Amino acid sequence: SEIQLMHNLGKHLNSMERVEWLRKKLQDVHNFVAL
Repeated sequence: SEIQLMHNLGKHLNSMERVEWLRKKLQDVHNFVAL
């Protein structure tokens, strides 16, 4: 029970931990007038 069990760090981030990730991560930056 590991590797996939608790994968929030960066190597799991790439395609599925981006769309739903950046979705909640947009509230952490809210305005964000940059890149």
